Amino acid sequence: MKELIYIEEPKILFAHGQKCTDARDGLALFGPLNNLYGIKSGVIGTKQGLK
Amino acid sequence: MKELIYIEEPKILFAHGQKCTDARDGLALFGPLNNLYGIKSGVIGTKQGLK
Repeated sequence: MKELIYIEEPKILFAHGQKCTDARDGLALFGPLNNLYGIKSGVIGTKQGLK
Repeated sequence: MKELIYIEEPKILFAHGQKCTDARDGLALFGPLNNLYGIKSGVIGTKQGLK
């Protein structure tokens, strides 16, 4: 008969200085830490792959 | 006494397929062909240089 301790869940730091436990719940509510203007995507492969 | 021949000024191409002779004016009215989202700049130098 032994006792288990409980360690409190850590928190991550999203935009606006806000904190949360789930990344999906912090990104959808507050946003990413730093902002970029867009993603210029390069693609390699067959035309079917590009489609 | 010799003669000369005139060569018409060429026209450069800009956004929306608009032709012009001056690059500055064509950029001012219509704009570039490309669509950059933004420029992320890295600065190297002393603190006075960064300022």
